[PDB]
Amino acid sequence: SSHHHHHSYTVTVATGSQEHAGTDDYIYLSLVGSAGCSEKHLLDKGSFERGAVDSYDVTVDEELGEIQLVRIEKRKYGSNDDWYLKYITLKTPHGDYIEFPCYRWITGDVEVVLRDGRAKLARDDQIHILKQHRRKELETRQKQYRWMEWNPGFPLSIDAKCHKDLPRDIQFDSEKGVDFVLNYSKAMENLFINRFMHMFQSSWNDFADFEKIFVKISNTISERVMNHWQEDLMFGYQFLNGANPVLIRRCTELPEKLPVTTEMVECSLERQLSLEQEVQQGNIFIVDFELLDGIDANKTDPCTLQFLAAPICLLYKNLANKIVPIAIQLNQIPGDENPIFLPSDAKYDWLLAKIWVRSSDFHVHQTITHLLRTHLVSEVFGIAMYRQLPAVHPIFKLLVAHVRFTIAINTKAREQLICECGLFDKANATGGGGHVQMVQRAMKDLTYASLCFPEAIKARGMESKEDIPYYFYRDDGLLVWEAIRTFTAEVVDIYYEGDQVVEEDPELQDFVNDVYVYGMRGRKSSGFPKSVKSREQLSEYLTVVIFTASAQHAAVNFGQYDWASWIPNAPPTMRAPPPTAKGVVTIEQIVDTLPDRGRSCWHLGAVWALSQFQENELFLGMYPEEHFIEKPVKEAMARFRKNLEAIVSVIAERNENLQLPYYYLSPDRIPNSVAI
Ligand SMILES: [Fe+2]
Repeated sequence: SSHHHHHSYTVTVATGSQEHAGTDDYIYLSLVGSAGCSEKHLLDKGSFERGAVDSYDVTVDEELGEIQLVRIEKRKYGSNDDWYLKYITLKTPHGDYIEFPCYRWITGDVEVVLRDGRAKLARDDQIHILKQHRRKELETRQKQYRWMEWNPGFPLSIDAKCHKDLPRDIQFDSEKGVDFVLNYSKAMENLFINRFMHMFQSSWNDFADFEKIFVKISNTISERVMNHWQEDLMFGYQFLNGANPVLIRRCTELPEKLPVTTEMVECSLERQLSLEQEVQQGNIFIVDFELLDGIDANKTDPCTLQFLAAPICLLYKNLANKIVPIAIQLNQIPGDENPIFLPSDAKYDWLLAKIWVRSSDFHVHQTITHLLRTHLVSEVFGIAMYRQLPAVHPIFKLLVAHVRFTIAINTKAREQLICECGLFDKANATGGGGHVQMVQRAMKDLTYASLCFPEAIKARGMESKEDIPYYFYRDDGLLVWEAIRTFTAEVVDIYYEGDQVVEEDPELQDFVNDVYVYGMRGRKSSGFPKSVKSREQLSEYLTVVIFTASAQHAAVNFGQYDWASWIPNAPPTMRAPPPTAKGVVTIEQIVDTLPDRGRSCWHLGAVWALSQFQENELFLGMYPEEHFIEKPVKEAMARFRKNLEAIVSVIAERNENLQLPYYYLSPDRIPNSVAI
């Protein structure tokens, strides 16, 4: 893979490994020294092939001094062969070895100009050559990466209508590599379900009819779900360790809108305390779907009415310290057509009440927990990073690995999935616009504090491991949060000698300010910082960014097939309204309320496709793109990787004693960024 060209500097040029990384176009290189610039040098005609390392001897007509910049210019040979340049290194006549990180796609359209890889704040740059490069880099970034309002009240996102319109630097490696249209359909073939793809008016004949399809495609967890989804324990388990474990709260007072009494739930209580006494002891929990109240249901199929609820589910920590459901009201305002269902009800009344809660959990999961609170948030940070932090800045070098492919996957989603008449409308009862309404309503509670994982856990009253022992999302989340916090605090400490340097960093300030003003729409109640004035505040902010993009996304994304493939445990839609009376519903009715065959197919393809890892996925703390080249930061990265490996072992030992292992937050399964 290594080609040495001999006719002085030795210039090493490293081409990417991605499929189309290579180029046959003319490549010119110049060196900018403090004492002068070199000539433009055509690097020996030929092809920089995928994965290539080419070395060239380059003799200069004059002494240049310390090399400050390297300039690359791609000129056309034949047609446009985009080029992925990983890095350039220099061995100088004076014997020094200088690395210039790039990690960028180079189209013929503009010269690329690189600093050496030592990280620099603006205050480090005092000579004109460097100040001009830095300022021009930011001017160009701010023309190429612009903010846009895709839907009213949303966090602002990238100003591009489709993926092909993005700057090449932030596109996927290919145009059809990661594609919702192609991958959802590919999923339905691999899952063997393609004959039913568009059968949107046909119910399953019974549970057995769907089981026949499911058993061929189940995995370990989803097979357990199929066998156990009717159990109260399995239903309650998911609020702590399922796909959406972020909603449950410790109840400190029973809400007036839920007129439940001790007599109603006395059979569930196990301590000879009244319900009001259980509340006060900390044994009562609540999941409250107020956000779904008044969301429009999908009306895009006139032959299929679809329906949403907005339930309140009351839960109890029993004598085994397991949290189990004790009461379910399917809508927000109580009354005689909004019954409080109970585990003492007729079998299928209580089962259906639980299905409605699971369906509601799925809706909030897809649109709020996952899309808004990890995808759109991560994209806000990535756009702000590109607009305001030059590539030589240490926070750019730190964060660029954690926003990889984020704008690309979100733009594909707005292009194909969640746009009007996109794929999301096919199976989901919030399709057709209710999902946009939910985002608008959740925005008003997307706060900074809600992204600070320890505080957010405490805000829900769920922090006590002694009182609430089987919350593995919490336990693993806290360890990973602290690992990132430790890593970011060290990086900050290397490059920022004190708080005044943080406060005076104009690019950092503009980064934070773009997130507040554009990303968060300038809402004071968001609690986002308008500026950052200390090293500790910066460390916490960078942890919010990285944790949201890696750990939080992984926890809520990669258990989607596990928990939602068995459709009764997570219906994407319901084809009858919630039951208004006890003693009526039958199992046959439930079958006809659950998704039709077509919606089931699209749902399974979607949760399968979205739960996949890539063959060379980058997991947390894997940084093959060496933006950082300096020894102190590389030692910080090594300590990060060691802290993470210790967490892997903690989780592995914990999981061996568990009925259902919880592994979404094992760091060896957490990708660096939102990329799917
Ligand atoms: Fe995702």
